[PDB]
Amino acid sequence: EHQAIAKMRTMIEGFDDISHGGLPIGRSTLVSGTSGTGKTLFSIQFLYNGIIEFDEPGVFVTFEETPQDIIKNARSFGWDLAKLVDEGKLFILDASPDPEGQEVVGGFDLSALIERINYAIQKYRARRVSIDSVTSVFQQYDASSVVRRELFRLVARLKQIGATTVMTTERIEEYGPIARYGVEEFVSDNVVILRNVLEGERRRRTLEILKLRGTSHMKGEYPFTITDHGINIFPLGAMRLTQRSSNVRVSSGVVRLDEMCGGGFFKDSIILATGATGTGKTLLVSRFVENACANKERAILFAYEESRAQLLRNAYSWGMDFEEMERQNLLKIVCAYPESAGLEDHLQIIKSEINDFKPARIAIDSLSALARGVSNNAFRQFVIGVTGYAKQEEITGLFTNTSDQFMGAHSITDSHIEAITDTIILLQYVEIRGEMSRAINVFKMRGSWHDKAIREFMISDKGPDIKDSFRNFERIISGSPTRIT
Amino acid sequence: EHQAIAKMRTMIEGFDDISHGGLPIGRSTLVSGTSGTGKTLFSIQFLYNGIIEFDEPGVFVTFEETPQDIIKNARSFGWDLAKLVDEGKLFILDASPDPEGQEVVGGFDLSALIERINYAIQKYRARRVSIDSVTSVFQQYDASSVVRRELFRLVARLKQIGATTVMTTERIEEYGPIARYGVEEFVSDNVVILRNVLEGERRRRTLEILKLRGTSHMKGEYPFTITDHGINIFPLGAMRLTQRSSNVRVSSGVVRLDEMCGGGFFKDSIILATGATGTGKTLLVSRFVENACANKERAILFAYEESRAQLLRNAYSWGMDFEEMERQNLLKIVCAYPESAGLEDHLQIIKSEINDFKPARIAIDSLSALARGVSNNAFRQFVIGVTGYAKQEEITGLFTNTSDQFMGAHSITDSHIEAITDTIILLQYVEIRGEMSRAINVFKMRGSWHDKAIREFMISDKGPDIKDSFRNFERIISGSPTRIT
Amino acid sequence: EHQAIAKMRTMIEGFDDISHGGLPIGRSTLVSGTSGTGKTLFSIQFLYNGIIEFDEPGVFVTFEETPQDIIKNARSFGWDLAKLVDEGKLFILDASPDPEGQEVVGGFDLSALIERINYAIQKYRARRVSIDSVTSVFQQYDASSVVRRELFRLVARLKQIGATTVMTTERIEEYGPIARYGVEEFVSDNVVILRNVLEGERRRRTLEILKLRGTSHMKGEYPFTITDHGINIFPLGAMRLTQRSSNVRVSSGVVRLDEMCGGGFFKDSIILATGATGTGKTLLVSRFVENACANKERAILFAYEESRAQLLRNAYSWGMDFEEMERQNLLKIVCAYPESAGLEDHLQIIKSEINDFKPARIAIDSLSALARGVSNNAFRQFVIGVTGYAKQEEITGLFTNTSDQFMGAHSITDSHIEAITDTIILLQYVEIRGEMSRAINVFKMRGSWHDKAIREFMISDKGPDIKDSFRNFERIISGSPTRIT
Ligand SMILES: Nc1ncnc2c1ncn2[C@@H]1O[C@H](COP(=O)(O)OP(=O)(O)OP(=O)(O)O)[C@@H](O)[C@H]1O
Ligand SMILES: Nc1ncnc2c1ncn2[C@@H]1O[C@H](COP(=O)(O)OP(=O)(O)OP(=O)(O)O)[C@@H](O)[C@H]1O
Ligand SMILES: Nc1ncnc2c1ncn2[C@@H]1O[C@H](COP(=O)(O)OP(=O)(O)OP(=O)(O)O)[C@@H](O)[C@H]1O
Ligand SMILES: Nc1ncnc2c1ncn2[C@@H]1O[C@H](COP(=O)(O)OP(=O)(O)OP(=O)(O)O)[C@@H](O)[C@H]1O
Ligand SMILES: Nc1ncnc2c1ncn2[C@@H]1O[C@H](COP(=O)(O)OP(=O)(O)OP(=O)(O)O)[C@@H](O)[C@H]1O
Ligand SMILES: Nc1ncnc2c1ncn2[C@@H]1O[C@H](COP(=O)(O)OP(=O)(O)OP(=O)(O)O)[C@@H](O)[C@H]1O
Ligand SMILES: [Mg+2]
Ligand SMILES: [Mg+2]
Ligand SMILES: [Mg+2]
Ligand SMILES: [Mg+2]
Ligand SMILES: [Mg+2]
Ligand SMILES: [Mg+2]
Repeated sequence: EHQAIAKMRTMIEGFDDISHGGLPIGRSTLVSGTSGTGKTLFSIQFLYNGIIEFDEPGVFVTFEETPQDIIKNARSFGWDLAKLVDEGKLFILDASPDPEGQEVVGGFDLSALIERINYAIQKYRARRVSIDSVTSVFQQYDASSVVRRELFRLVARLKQIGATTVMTTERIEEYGPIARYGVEEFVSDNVVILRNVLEGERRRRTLEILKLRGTSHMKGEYPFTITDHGINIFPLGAMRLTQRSSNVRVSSGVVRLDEMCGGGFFKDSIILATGATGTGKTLLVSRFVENACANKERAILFAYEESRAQLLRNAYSWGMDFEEMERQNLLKIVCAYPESAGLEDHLQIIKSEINDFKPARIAIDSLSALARGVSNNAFRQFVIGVTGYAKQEEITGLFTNTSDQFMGAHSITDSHIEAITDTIILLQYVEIRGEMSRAINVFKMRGSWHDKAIREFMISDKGPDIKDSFRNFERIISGSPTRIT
Repeated sequence: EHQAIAKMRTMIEGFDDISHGGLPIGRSTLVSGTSGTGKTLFSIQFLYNGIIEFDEPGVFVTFEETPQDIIKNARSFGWDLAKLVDEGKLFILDASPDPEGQEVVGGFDLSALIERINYAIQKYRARRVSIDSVTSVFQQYDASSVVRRELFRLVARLKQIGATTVMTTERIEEYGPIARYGVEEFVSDNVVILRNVLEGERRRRTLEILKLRGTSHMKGEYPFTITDHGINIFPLGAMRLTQRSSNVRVSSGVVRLDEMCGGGFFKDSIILATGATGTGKTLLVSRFVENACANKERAILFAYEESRAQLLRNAYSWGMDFEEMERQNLLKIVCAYPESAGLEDHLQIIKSEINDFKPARIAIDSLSALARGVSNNAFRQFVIGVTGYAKQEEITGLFTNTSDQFMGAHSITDSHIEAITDTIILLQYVEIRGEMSRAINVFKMRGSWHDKAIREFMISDKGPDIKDSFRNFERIISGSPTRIT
Repeated sequence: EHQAIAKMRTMIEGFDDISHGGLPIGRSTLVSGTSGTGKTLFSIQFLYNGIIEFDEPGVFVTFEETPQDIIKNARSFGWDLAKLVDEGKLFILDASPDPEGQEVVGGFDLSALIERINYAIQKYRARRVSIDSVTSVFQQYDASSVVRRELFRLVARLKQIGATTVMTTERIEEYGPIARYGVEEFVSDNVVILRNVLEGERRRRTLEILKLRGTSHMKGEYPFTITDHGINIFPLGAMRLTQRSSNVRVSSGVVRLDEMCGGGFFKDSIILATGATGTGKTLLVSRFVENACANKERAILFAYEESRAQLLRNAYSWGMDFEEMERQNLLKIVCAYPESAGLEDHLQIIKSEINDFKPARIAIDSLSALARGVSNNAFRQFVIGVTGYAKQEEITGLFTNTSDQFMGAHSITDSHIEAITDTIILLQYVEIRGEMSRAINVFKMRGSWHDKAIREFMISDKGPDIKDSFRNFERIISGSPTRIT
């Protein structure tokens, strides 16, 4: 009846979603990767979480490191492994080579290693075991035939013991063999690969589960970051299209625009404002976050094109006061360049700021800034992540997207994200009698009636002023209309 | 007279179509692939199906696994191999190395292995044999010259016995050599390759038959998935252009549109609705599935851009009630992100939901959502698969495709799938006197008369309201017409 | 005086054209390729044809196969090698290793092999010899220096005997070395390579002659297929631009169109009908094949976009009766998806159906369907092949090509095949007073006067109805004209 294999949760954020419940119990898992991919962190975090979350003792077998550096490095992540050792929950088995040039055999006594591991497991009643570097042994006997045999023996004995084991191995190439010998991936039952791929001049960390014998999992690579709390994976494919909806309305900060939108924006919606540079997109954003503050709601403004000081100045020139909204702890401004962090990191930053500040609304100053140097697929996934999260958390979201052209536009955005957006506002230039006028239109609104008029508007020190449609002109959308009466 | 070689059906969905009847009888088949490609599953599923479908006993020769893990892993697929062993239909021959560092010869007694296999075959009257890993032997003698000889001996003896054998081997590279030594593909009579190709950040499983001596087969790769029921292959090239047709009509849910279509849509047809975001494509979809329910017919709505909760809200705003249609078990809504599954998996999901719910109609909320991150060829094949299936099963199908531009469109779709579609509905924006109006046109309808008018329409809380053509304007299709009277 | 070297015809369709008369007499030919490329079939088909066509006895030297499997596999192609052995015309020399682990020398007695071959040649008065796998010997002594020497000895002795020999060798990579050792291509006088290249997810079989010492040949790769009758090569470059012409006219099935074409279409011509989907291209095709049947001529309709059942329905809606035309054995309908076969196979299928049915006319339902997933060069070659063949066989050919856009077209086709077509018919949409009207124009006709008018036409249940030109409008070709009076 499709009986599942029982699994042990790793509690590594996002991992248990990818693996569909964690790692199979009583089996080994092989974690491979190039230097700097976070293999050691994965195997430490595995034992650490087991001990504190489930009260499951464990053993860390060390070959390259020493117990002192394992503990010292761990401290950077907020956890204390020395404490767990003193309490008899964590045990580190030191199998290092020692800083000596002496040798006796030239090989390695695998049998002795296994018996020492078995002893440690029984003594501490370990449920979880990690091995620092299996291949640190095989270097003394590097034929693929002997590697297969010796690895088989280690894996088989661990199964007999019953402890769940995470073995660490190593690779040279990001897209080369799973492990050095082309053997380990055929012997082990469960294979996980950590990568740190260099593309252009940036690095992207990704995790993949190649296989889990006897059980299902998500396939392909999923991005992750290493932060102060350890490994945090972001399996976008695990996000479901099950977000809630409502008929609750919120003001845009602009009264006439609220009328055009049929009584304000929906609270539970994504709003995209597009247009050429200088059309006033950031004016609507500033008024949006102000309205939240006016009603004593928290809001976060994520700035990418302008510094905080410049935002304050421009806001004052429009009759707004950002410093006052900050003093009341209603408005928070987060300024960074798109280039200061990876796209994966920007997503994490947005989520972290939301979790700490608990906003009713957020705004993204420029999606086109975030798209710089980003492929269409990578960018789109970011947008889906941010908008999906905002919907999930019931946060009203206003997003800005700059057009690459100011006349003759055939489209509203070139990012192809208008299928994600619920409400679209267009700001465009219109050339009337030798002058560069502006116009505003509500292009669509999924849950409501909206105005159809393309209305002229002006920007003053009181903010936007929306007037009448261009009734006596043709070809307004093109930006270069002709007068007919 | 072109005498065919008799074949043994594998009963692996789609495999017997690719192989033109299964595997040649009394011959070996070599199945190669990288770790995690499902080689073991293929060879187990082969023996399993033979035993339950044709009552043909078989032998599984094990080198890396143990009988206990073979059985335990198998259980995840719903079948019980332990039961078949107890009944004397399935036999597992344990040729594992044992978890010991001891050795006697350093090579392998192939003669002893063959005699043990022969014994098992005669004892259980086996017709089918599988070998877990032939190359687990060759590792002890890795010269290409000895591998060729020893493999030849194994294959030749199996032919003399008469049992049909599926041998498993291994590869390192997806597009490299068929097998490790560059030998096995020249010795074996029948060669099958399983791949798990990483492209971008996604994996695609494919199956290929490289050759079958003395018999024809389909060529190239064919996609497959591994599901709860084992391997399921989707050989699109095996689908025939032989679908039925009729003059039966069904209502669109919109009375005026039914008139434009000459008396409703054809039941046995594919309908494509295209247009820019905000033109009301999802309004027609909602009314389409409602009409089915109104007549007490089942329908499935496959949602990609909107969650269930949002669909319910938007439907209520248009005077519809989706929850009631669900309570009557007439309407089913399936919501998922395009990124949550592979394109191959989306096709399988659609087919599975149809098989379980038995709909009269289906609708695809957004083909352009499914096309995200998908090459033109991969996408087109998906569309052919879904539409071909819907025609085959006599299911009325409504598909939505968003335009990337809202003005100056030269085409109806950029996916080049309009040659598949039988009926095409276009929704466009028309700029009239400074406002963004909408228009609807039936572009084509293969089996019927249709209206030619491009008609203005409005969307209210009663749904679409289709009016008159723009008789006094020119250049309506461009979206920015000029008035002439 | 440019004395040629006498050649021996292989009678392998297309091969003797590429080789300019077959293989040089009294010399060896090396056939290399990867597993599954049809090397064995080539060498068997060579001996087989020699025996039945020229009554030339031959010897097949076997290393990997056994006589029983050679015969059994051969039967699938309709020929019986056992019969030829019994009659003393075909001899199979068994040089297999036997299914034994025993060895005496560890090398190979080449001298003994040669003497056995010589004996067989004299005994059966062989003129043709094939060798199953030369490299099955060299595996026991794999240095490039010994391979060169031993191969030289074999080739030199065969020349002294005088028999023409086709040797088989093997490769790992499709575009790598000609043979495993980088030797055989320098020793042998005549080198032929068989490939099975994987591009995207499809395989293409091609044949190339790398060199023939002392004689000319066609260069580069030429596509081939393996069918029930063995290897069939399609050397498009061997086709000559020497097709016949005449002033014979045939009706289009539409009376008014016949007038526009100056008295009907030329019998010996290629007619291309282009336009956007829904312009009635398939209406003209249906009437075209009907006219043939009306005059009691056979015609084949090759369908790619529509099933037979749908074609019948749509034809009935236009006042036609396809089933009746089938009963009289005048109309034949061949339905398949473009994806069901390779482009090379589609060409072969068209030729085979023509040879069996002996049509006066053929029609291709959609060239744009066949172009799916096909590069511009591969597609164009297909079109040249089909149209060249149709002209050669004096078959009137009507081809359909769908436009990717319906407004603002600058061109008639994007396939760049209008230079092949003799007569071009354009169907376009014209937007008149808010409606989507249609228009028909004869764009060109190489051998005749044709009308210049762009005429409005309607489609009813009586088929097309062609009226008057748009005399009072400008910019008709653009599809969005303006009225001037
Ligand atoms: N507190 C922290 N905050 C952010 N990043 C950190 C922190 N601590 C460590 N890192 C990063 O995480 C990475 C973890 O490296 P790790 O030791 O897991 O690599 P490894 O694969 O074990 O190395 P090797 O392959 O040489 O054994 C480090 O390269 C470091 O840059
Ligand atoms: N005090 C003011 N009075 C009148 N007009 C102003 C004032 N402040 C700004 N503007 C106008 O607003 C425009 C800038 O708009 P805003 O900064 O809101 O968005 P944007 O800069 O167009 O967006 P992007 O950052 O993509 O360019 C300027 O071109 C300027 O003419
Ligand atoms: N119940 C299930 N549902 C979905 N997927 C499954 C299920 N059970 C197994 N799988 C997947 O199918 C794959 C089958 O792997 P399999 O053991 O066939 O690989 P293999 O080629 O035999 O491995 P190796 O090359 O190491 O011998 C697994 O990697 C697993 O992810
Ligand atoms: N209750 C309503 N009254 C008036 N107009 C409405 C109402 N509900 C929705 N609309 C209009 O319908 C439009 C959305 O149409 P719909 O959601 O059916 O397809 P779509 O969203 O254009 O397709 P896509 O998802 O590709 O954008 C909105 O722009 C809005 O103006
Ligand atoms: N009756 C048939 N109809 C269609 N195709 C066939 C038929 N018989 C054989 N074939 C195909 O033709 C191919 C001929 O393979 P062939 O034995 O020539 O390969 P090979 O190069 O000799 O193999 P190897 O390199 O392993 O010696 C087969 O792979 C098979 O798929
Ligand atoms: N009985 C009929 N009465 C009136 N018009 C019809 C009838 N049958 C079909 N039509 C019209 O013919 C059009 C389809 O034309 P046809 O199928 O001949 O070529 P096509 O479908 O445009 O070519 P493609 O397959 O490339 O789209 C439809 O759009 C429809 O309006
Ligand atoms: Mg480490
Ligand atoms: Mg700005
Ligand atoms: Mg396996
Ligand atoms: Mg929609
Ligand atoms: Mg062969
Ligand atoms: Mg057609």
